[PDB]
Order: sequence, then C-alpha cells, then structure tokens
Amino acid sequence: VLIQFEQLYRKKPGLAITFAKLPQNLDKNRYKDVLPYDTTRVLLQGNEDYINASYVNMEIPAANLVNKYIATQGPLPHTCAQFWQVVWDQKLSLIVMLTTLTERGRTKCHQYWPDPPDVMNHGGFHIQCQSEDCTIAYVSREMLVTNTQTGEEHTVTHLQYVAWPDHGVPDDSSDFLEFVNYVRSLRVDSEPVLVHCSAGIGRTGVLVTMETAMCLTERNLPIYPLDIVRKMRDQRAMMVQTSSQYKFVCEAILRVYEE
Repeated sequence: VLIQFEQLYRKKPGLAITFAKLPQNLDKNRYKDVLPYDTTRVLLQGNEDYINASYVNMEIPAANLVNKYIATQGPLPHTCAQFWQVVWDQKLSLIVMLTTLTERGRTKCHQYWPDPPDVMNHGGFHIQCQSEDCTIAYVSREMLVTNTQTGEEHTVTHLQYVAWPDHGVPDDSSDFLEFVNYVRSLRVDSEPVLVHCSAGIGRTGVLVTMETAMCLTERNLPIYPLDIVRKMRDQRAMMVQTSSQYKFVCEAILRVYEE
C-alpha cells in the first residue's frame, strides 16, 4: 500500500506541459514545479488564456456518477483576476479552500475575498462577503460576485478548512471527514467544485480521494485508493503529494467503512 504509492508515477508519461512553462506565464505559477497539463488545463477567454488550474473529473460508472472538480493553486496577488474569471465563466457555486493564508510563517495563498463589510474588485468583478459563519475546523462564507460590465450577480459558497496542522496531517480525521461530507452535501448536478490548497495537489488530492471513497462506500462499491490517485494524476500531476497524505487518506477510508 504505502510502497506502491511511492512507486507510482508523479506525472503521466507522454502528457505535455508547455503553456505553463511559457515565459509570460511563469510568475502565474505559485510553485515552479507544480504545473497543469496542456490537455486538462482550464482556459480563460482573453488574449492571455493561462491559469494554473486543471479540470479533474472522477467517473464512477458503477454508480452512474461523475464528480467534476477544478483543482488549482492558491491565487497569487496578480492572478486573483483570473481565479474569479474562472469562477464566473464556469458559474461555479462552491469554492473549497484547504489552507490558511499563511502556515508556519510561509505564504500559501493571497486573500482573494473581502473581510465583511469590505469589498474587493478583481478583473472587473466586485466581490462582497454576505455572511461568515465558523465551526471548529472550518469557515463558511457566502460571496456575492458582480460582473461590473453587465451588472449580473452570482452567489458563491466559500468553504475554508482552517484546522489542518502546519506539519504533517490531522491526528484525528473526524473533523476533516465531516467537512468532506458537508462539501458532498453542497455539490450540484454536474457542476464542478473548485478546490485549492497552496499548490492544488496535496490537500486537494486528499479531498478528491476522500469524496470519491465516500461515494463508493455509499453504494457498497470497491475502493482502490491507488487507482483513485492514478486517475487524478492523469489529470493533474503529483496529486496527493506525500506518503503521510496517502497514509492519512487510507486510514480515513477504513474509518468511514468501519464507522
């Protein structure tokens, strides 16, 4: 289990990564080594089409189910406009953020939403935070996004998980599992859920894996985490980054089963 994960490829052989490496796009990547594949990267309309974001879709035909995601990095100060453009273009209603802005004195994410009652403007979108409600492990916010060119409004639910430790992984998986079940509760139809952490591969991969395992468990279907991970990595490289993360995922999967 914890040995074949380490043997598994990080990037799918043959899959080109070219746009992410273009000189004009380099400072739009948070981490120089975490890049979207050309084939699954999200495209922006405009003269510069690039964001470090990937479409990641998890098919479970044995449940007549497809769970769509957009996996992305924490936006940078100069990529917030693009982040909100993706949210707008895809009319996404749920953003899941798996980090605090800083962890052990290191920046992980730019604050791309306002603290109420402030507002922000990014790429011609006005953002207002209508509500902010905390639980022990996470914060739920309702965002009103206004396209300043058209006056059109869109409501977006923003979930931020704040309890992940600055080192390693949660000692007790309960709160994270509750969070994933809340995310599942808000998922719509075949509408992607935007998920990000700092690079959009580690905690993001853990989340996608656990939602997938929960869907499988619910319909009494077999769960092979190494398959689930490979499937994600064919769509965004390096997802589920560390053995500690993979080990965490596995034990959690056995908990939900046994509980």
